[PDB]
Amino acid sequence: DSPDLGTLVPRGSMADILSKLLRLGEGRMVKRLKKVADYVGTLSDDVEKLTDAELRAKTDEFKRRLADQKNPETLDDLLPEAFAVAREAAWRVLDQRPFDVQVMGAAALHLGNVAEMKTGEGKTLTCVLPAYLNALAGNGVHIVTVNDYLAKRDSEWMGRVHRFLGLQVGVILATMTPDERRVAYNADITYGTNNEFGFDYLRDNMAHSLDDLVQRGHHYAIVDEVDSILIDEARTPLIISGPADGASNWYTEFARLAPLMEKDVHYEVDLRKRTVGVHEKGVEFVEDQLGIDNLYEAANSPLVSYLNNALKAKELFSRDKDYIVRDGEVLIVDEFTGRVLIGRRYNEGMHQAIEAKEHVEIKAENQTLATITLQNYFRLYDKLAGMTGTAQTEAAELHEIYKLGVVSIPTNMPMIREDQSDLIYKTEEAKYIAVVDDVAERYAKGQPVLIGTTSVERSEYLSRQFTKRRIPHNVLNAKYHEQEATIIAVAGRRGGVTVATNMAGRGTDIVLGGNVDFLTDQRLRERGLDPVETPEEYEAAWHSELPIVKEEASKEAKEVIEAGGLYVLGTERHESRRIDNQLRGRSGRQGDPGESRFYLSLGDELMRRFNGAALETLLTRLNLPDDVPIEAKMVTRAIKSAQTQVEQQNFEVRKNVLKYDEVMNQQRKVIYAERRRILEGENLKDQALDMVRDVITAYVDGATGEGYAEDWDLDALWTALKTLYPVGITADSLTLLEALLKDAERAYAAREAELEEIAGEGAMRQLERNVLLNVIDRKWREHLYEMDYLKEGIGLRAMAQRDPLVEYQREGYDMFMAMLDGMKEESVGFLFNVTV
Amino acid sequence: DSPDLGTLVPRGSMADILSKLLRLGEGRMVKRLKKVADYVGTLSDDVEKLTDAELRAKTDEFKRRLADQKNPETLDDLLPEAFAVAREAAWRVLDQRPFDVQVMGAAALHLGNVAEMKTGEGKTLTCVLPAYLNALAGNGVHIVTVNDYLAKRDSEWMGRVHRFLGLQVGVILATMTPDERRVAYNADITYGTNNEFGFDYLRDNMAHSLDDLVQRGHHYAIVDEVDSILIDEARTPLIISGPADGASNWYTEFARLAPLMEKDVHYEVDLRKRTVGVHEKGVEFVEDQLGIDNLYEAANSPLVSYLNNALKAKELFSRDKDYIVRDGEVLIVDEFTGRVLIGRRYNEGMHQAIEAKEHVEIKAENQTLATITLQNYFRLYDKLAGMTGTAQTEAAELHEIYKLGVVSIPTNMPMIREDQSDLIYKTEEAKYIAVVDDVAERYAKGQPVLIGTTSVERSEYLSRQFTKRRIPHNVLNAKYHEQEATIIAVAGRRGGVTVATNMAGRGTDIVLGGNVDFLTDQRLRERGLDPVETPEEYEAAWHSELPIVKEEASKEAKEVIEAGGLYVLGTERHESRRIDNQLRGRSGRQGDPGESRFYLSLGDELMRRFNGAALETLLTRLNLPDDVPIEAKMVTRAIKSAQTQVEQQNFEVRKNVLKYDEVMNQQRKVIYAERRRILEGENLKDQALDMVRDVITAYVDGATGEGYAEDWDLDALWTALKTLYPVGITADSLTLLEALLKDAERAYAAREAELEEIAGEGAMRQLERNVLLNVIDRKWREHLYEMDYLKEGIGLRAMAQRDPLVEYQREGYDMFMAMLDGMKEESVGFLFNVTV
Ligand SMILES: Nc1ncnc2c1ncn2[C@@H]1O[C@H](COP(=O)(O)OP(=O)(O)O)[C@@H](O)[C@H]1O
Ligand SMILES: Nc1ncnc2c1ncn2[C@@H]1O[C@H](COP(=O)(O)OP(=O)(O)O)[C@@H](O)[C@H]1O
Ligand SMILES: [Mg+2]
Ligand SMILES: [Mg+2]
Repeated sequence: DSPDLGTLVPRGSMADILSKLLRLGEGRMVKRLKKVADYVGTLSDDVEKLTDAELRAKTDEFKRRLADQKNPETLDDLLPEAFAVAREAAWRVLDQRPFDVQVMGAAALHLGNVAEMKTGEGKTLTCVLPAYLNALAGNGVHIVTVNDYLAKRDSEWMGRVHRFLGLQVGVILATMTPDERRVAYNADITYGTNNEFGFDYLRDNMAHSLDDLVQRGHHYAIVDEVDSILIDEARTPLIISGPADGASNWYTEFARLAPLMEKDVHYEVDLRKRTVGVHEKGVEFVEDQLGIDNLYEAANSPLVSYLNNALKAKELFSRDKDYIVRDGEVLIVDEFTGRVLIGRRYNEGMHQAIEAKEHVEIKAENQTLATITLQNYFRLYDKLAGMTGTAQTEAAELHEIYKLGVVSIPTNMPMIREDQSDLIYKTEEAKYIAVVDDVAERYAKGQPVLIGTTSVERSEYLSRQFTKRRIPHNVLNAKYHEQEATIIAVAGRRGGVTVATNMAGRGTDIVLGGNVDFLTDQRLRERGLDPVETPEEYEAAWHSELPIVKEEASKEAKEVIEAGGLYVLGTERHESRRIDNQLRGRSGRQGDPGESRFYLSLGDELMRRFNGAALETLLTRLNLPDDVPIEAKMVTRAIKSAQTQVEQQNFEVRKNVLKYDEVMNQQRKVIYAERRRILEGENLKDQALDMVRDVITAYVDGATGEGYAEDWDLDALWTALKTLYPVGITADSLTLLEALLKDAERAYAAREAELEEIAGEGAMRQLERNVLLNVIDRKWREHLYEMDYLKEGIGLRAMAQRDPLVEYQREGYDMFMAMLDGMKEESVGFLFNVTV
Repeated sequence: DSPDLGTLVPRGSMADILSKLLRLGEGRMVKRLKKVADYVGTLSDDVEKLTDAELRAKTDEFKRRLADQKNPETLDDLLPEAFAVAREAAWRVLDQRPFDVQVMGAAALHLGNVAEMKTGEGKTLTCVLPAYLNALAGNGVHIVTVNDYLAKRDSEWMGRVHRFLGLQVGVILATMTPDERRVAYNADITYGTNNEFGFDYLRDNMAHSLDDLVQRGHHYAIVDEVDSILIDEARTPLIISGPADGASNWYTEFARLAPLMEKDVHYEVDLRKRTVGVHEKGVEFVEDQLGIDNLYEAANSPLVSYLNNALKAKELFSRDKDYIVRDGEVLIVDEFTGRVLIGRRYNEGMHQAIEAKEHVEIKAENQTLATITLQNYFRLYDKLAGMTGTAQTEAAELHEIYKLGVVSIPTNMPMIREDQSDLIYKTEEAKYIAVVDDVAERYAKGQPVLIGTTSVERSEYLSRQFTKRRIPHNVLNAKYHEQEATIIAVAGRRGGVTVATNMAGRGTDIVLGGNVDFLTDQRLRERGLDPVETPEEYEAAWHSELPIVKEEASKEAKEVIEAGGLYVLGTERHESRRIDNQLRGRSGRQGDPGESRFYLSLGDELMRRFNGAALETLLTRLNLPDDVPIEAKMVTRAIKSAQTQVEQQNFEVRKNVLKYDEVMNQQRKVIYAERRRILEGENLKDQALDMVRDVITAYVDGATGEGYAEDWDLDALWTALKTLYPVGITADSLTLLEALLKDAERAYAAREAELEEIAGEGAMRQLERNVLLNVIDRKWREHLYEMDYLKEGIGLRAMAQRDPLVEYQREGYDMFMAMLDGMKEESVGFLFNVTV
C-alpha cells in the first residue's frame, strides 16, 4: 500500500493500477517499463568503466546494501543498478548485451508478470536480470523450462553470467539423486522442469527425516514457456502412486476372532446408537489370543480400531440387507429396493472389515500417495513470473488462477513476416501433393523451409514423399531433444528442409544462417570444454570462436534473406490457435523477412473428429476438383469451430482438475504442516496433552448426556478408557471429567518418567514425535486410498438437481474430520502403551 | 359448420371440439365413438335375418340412396347401416365378426383420424367398414401398407369380404405394368405401398398422353401402419431420376459455329447490357450451315437460344476472369479476388455453352425428373386416415403436417403383459451371454420367445450361440416377407424360438397357439386354392377347415398360456422408444399373459455413438463386475438421452426434407396443371395468343424503355421480333405497342390457316398442344437439373446472419419465373415456325 511520485519502479499500489489497465488494453505499463529500461541505460557508463573483479564485487555490495538496517534498501531500490551490472556482465561474458526491450521484459518479470516476448527476442537472457536481482536476497530462484535438455542448457549458458557475478547456479534433472538435488536447490538460482520441482515438493512432504528434504521454500519462480506449462500441461496432476501396503493381515485376523467372541459376554451392541462396546472379558480374550498385554503395544497396529470394526461388521451390517457380495467385491445396496449403489464403500476401515468378514480375498492394490496439480504447486511461490511468445489469449485464465498479468513487450525490430491465409483441400491426398510441390519449389530456390505436422506417422509419410522427389531433409519427432536442437539450429540455412512433428525443436531459435550461440557452444563441447567443469578455458575459447562462427554464418544470412527468409509451412491445425501461431512465429525474428502458411484438409485429424467427411461429400456432389483450394465462409467457420471446441474442451478439463484438487489441497496443507512440526523436532508435549484431554473429554461426553444420574454407564466408560491409558481411580472413588483428567494427566507424568527410566533425558518428547508421525502417515495414506474411490464414483451421481462437486466436498471433508479424530485417539493410545 | 343435437355421427363444428379435447386427453371422443358402435350393435338383428343375396343387394340400395336427389342422404347417414352390413358380411365370410372396439376404430377412420389400436386388435379387419362405406361413393379408396407382401395379402384377404358385397378390390405391386395398374386403380378399393401410389403419381405427371394415366384422383387414403409410413419413411422423398436427355450435340455445334461468326458483321454486342443480337447475315449463315430454313423449324431444338448463348459465351464471358476451367469443370471466380465461387453455375444453358466454348467434354449425367415427399403426396387426398399400435407419441407431428388427430381405441380385453425394466451391462459380451441364458431357460420351460435385434450381423452371432447351446430357432432378416410371415405366424407355439432383425415379420400377428387365419389360408393355398382364382371352393374350404385349424391351435394356446404367454426379448434399443414399444406390443395381445424385456449394453451401437465407451471404462475402474446389471440414475439417463437424440435428429431431417420440398411442390402444381390441360385436349387458342401478346409487350417494353425521342433501337427490336414471327409491317409503316399486337394477330390468323391446308379443321389447336407440351417438358427438366445443383449448394452460402431456406426460395422462385418467361418466348417461336 505505497506511493509513487518520482519512484522509478512501481510499488504495489501503483503496480496494481498498472496491471488493471493491462487487461483493459491501455498499455500504460509498457510506457513505464520503457522508462525503467531507459534509466538503466543511463547507468551503462558507470558499469562499463569497471574492472571484471570490480563488476563481480557489485554482488557483495548489493547484499551488503540489502542487509543494511541503518540505511534500508529493497530489491526495487536496487533494480536499476543490479540490472545494469547483469547487463554489462552478459555483454562481457556472452558477447551479447541485452537489448532495451530485453530490459523492459526483465522489469516486467521482477514485478511478477508474464512478459510476452515473441520467438527470437531473447527470453533466455532476458531472464538473467530479474533472476540475478532476486537471487541477491539469498532465498533462491526457480527458473522452469519445458524439458531436461533445456533446463540443463539454460543453467549452463546463463549460468556463465551468474557465476561471473559470483552466484551459484544449479539444475535439477530426472536422473539426479536426493543429495544431488539438495545441492542444486542450495544454489542461488535453480533451473528445472515442473515435473522435477513438483515431484520434489511431493517427496519432501513424504520424508521421514528433516535431513532428507531437498527444497528450501517457494520464493520466486520464473516460468519460461508459461503457456505450455501453466496452461497446457496443467490439465494433468502430478501423482506419486504405490502399494497400499495395507493392514490386510489384521483385517483377516479380526474377521477370524469376531465369531469366537460372544454377544453380551465379550461385548455390547448399542442396537440404537449404531455402536459396539468391548467388555473387560473381551479385551482379555483378544489380549490372550494375540499373546499381548495391551491392545496398543504393537507400533503401527491399531488393534482397538480393527477389533471394533470386526464386531461392528458382525452385528450392525447384514449381508443381503445392507450390502451384497458379487465377484470378490462388497457392494452396497439401498433400503428395501436393494439396488446396487455402485461406487459407494464403507468408511474408516469398515469396508475392509466387511470384506474380511465375508471371507473375500482382500485386494493388493496401488494408490495415490501424494498429489498436487501444477496450478496449486505454482501457487506456492511468494512471487510468480513467466515468459512466452504467446500469452495474451490465456490472459483471463492466467489472471484468475495465478494472479499473473500479461504484458506485450514491443519487439526489437519491426516484425515484417507475411502470414498467409490457409489453403484448404477436400482430401489429405490433395493437400500433401500441394505441400510437397511448394516444398520442392522452395528448395530449388534455396529458401529454407520448416514443415510442421501433428503425428510422427504423417511426418514419416512426408519424409517418404520428399525422398521420392529427391529433396534432402530431416525429420524431428520430439523424441531426442539435444539431437533435434542440433538440426534445428541449422534449419535456417539455404537448402534447409526440416519436418518438425508436434512442436519439435522447441526452444532452439532458427536464426538465419545458423544459431550462432548454439553452434559456438556446440564446437566448444566437441573439443572437451564445459561451462562448469572447465570454465576458464571455455570462456577464453568462446571469445575467439564466436567471431568466427558469426562470419561463416551471417554472410549465409545475407543469402537466406534474399531468398525470402524462413518459410514456415504448417500441415494441420493444433489443438489451439495459439500453438498454430507459435509455429508461424519461428519465422521473421529480429525483423527478418519471412512467410508462413498452413495447408489444411477436410480429412485432417481435427476435421475427422467433427464434420469434415460431410463437407467432402458435399463438395464432391458440387463437382469441385480435389486440387482446388476452398474459399467459402462456411468451411472457414467449420475449421475455426473444430479447433475452438478442442480449446474449450481442454479449458474445461483444466477447470475440473483444479476444482477437485482444491478440496484435497486444503487437506494436505494441514497434514503437511503437522508432518513439518514433527520433522523439525518441535516440543509436542502440549499438543500431546491436549489430545489426551480431547479424547477423554469426548468419551466422558459420549457416555454422559441426559438422565444425569447414577442411571448412566460407568462400566462402559471405565473399560474403554482402561485400554487407552492406565486409569488410576475408581468409579467407586467418586460416587467427573475434571477428576478423570487429573488422573490421566498424572498417568502421563508417570509414563513420561518411565521413558526417562528406559531411554533418559527428554525421551518422552521423542516418543510423541515418533508416535504422531507414524499415526498421521498411516491414517493419511488410508484416507488417500478412500479419496481415490470417491473422486471416481462421484461423477456417477451428477443430475440437474445436484452438483457433484458439492457432494464430493461434504463427504470428503467429513471423511477428513473423522480421520483427524481417529488420529487423535490412536495417538493417545500408543502414547500410553506402545512398546519401546 | 353443422349442428349435433340428436346426431349420431359428429360432424363439422362438433368433430373439431372433439379433436381438440383429444390433444388434451379427455376422451369425450372415445365416449362418442362408443355411442356409435353401440348404435351399430342395435342394427345387428336387422342384417342377421337377411340372406346372402339380400345382403349383397344392400350395396346397390346404399348407392341409390346416396344419389337420390329428393330424399338426400350422406355417408354419415349411411354409416350405421353400412357398418352393420359390412360387419355381418365379415362374420359370414371370414368367420370373424368385428368387435365393438373394431367398430369404434372403424368410425374413427371414417372421420379422418388415426385410430391407435394395439397389436393384435385386428386392424386389417377394422379397415373394412370405413373402406366399404367410402367406396360406395364410387371414387376409389386407397389402403396403404408397408410392403408388397402385405398389400397383396390384405387385398386378397379383406377383398373376400368386399367381393361378397359386390365391390372390386385391386392391388398395385412393384411388378405390375401400367395396364395392370390402371385396372387396379379402377377397382372400388385399391391396396398398395407408398412407393407404388407415389411413383404412379409421378409417372402420371410425366405422361405424354391421357390414355396413359393409371390413377384416378386422391379421394380417401387409409394408411395402415401410419407411424411407419407418415413419420418414419417420410424422411426420404420419392425420386424418379434419369439421364438429362442431352442437348449436348447442339452445344458443341454452336461452339464450333460461334468462332466462324464475325463481330459487327454476323452480330452485335451490347457491352453495357450483357446482350447480343444476331444480324440478318448471321441468321442466314447459321441456316445454311445447318441445312435448315428457320431456327424455329425443328421441333424440340431451341436454336435461337443455343446460338445466342454461344455468342454470349464468346464475347461476354472471359476465361481466367469470370470463370476458370479445372478438371473439365467450369468454375466461376469473382472479379479480381480470382477465387472459386464454389457451388455456382451459369443460368439457362449458358454453362453448357461455356463448357462447349472451352472444348470441355460435356459429361453424360443424371438428374431428378420427378419428385414428391410422402408428406406432400398424402396431403393430396380429400380425406386421410390411418391405423397403428403406436401413434400418440407422434400426435403433434401428425396434426400439424397432415391435420390427422389421434384416438386411442380402448383395447378389446384388459392388457396384462408385464413390461420389465431394462437390464444394462458394461459390455455386449456380458449382455449376450446374459440373453442366451434367459432364452435357454425359457426354451426348456417351453415358453416361446421373440428376440429382437437390430442388424443382420447381430442376429447371426446370436443364432451361432443358440446353435452351440443346442436351441433350434429361426432367423428372420426382413428380407423375404412371405417366408418370414409363414414362420412368424407359428412363433407363439411351445418351444418357439424366433430371432427377428429390425422389425422382421412386421404385420403378422403372433397368436398364441398359431395365427389361425394365417394358417387356414396357408393350408388352403398349398393345395392350389386361391381366393380369386377359385373363389367358391376357397370359401367352402375356409368355413370347413378354420374350425379344424382353430381347434389344434388353441389347445396349444392353452399350454403356451400356462408357460407365461409370449416372451419378448429386445437385444438393443431402436432409433425411437416407439419402435421398442412396437416390439414389446407383440406379446400380450387380446388379454393374454406375457412378458417383455430388453437387454442393453454400454457397448451397443446406439451407445458407442455417444458415451458408452467412457461409462464402461469408468465402471471398470469402480471394479463393478461385468455380469452386474447397472442400476444408476446416471446410466439410465444416458441411454434415454442417446435414443432421444437420434429421435430428435430424425425429426429434424424430416422437417428439413419437407421445408425444402414446399418450394418445389408449389412449382410442380403449376407445371403439372399445365401439362394436364394439354393432355385433356383443352382449346388453347386464347392462351397461345396471350403468350404471343405477352412476348411482344415484353420486347416493346425492353426496347422502348426510356429516352423516348429519336434514340430508340427499332431495327434491333424488329430483328428480335422477326425471329419469333413473320412481321408484316416495316418499322417505317409509322413515321407502337398497339400496331405490333395487331399485325401479330393477323400473322397468327394466317398461320392458323396455313395449318388448315396441311391438316384441316383444328390443325392449329393440336399444333398448340404439341408445341407447348414439348416446350414445357424440356424447360422443366432443365430447371429441375438446375434446382438440384441449387439445393446441394445453398447450405454452403449461409451464416448465423442469413437463413439458407429463404435464399433457396428467393433464388428458386426467380429461376422458376425466368423459366416460365422462357417457355412463352420459345412457344410462340415454335407456333409460328415449326415444321409440320
Ligand atoms: N541481446 C542480444 N544480442 C545478440 N543476440 C541475442 C541477444 N539476446 C539473445 N540473443 C540470441 O538470440 C537467439 C534466441 O535466443 P533465445 O533466448 O532462445 O530466444 P527465445 O527463447 O526468445 O525464442 C539466441 O541465439 C541468442 O543467442
Ligand atoms: N373380430 C375378430 N374376431 C376374431 N378374430 C379376429 C377378429 N379381428 C381380427 N382377428 C384375428 O386377429 C389376428 C390379428 O389380426 P391383424 O389384422 O393382423 O391385427 P393387427 O394388424 O391389429 O396387428 C388375425 O389372425 C385376425 O384374423
Ligand atoms: Mg526460449
Ligand atoms: Mg397389421
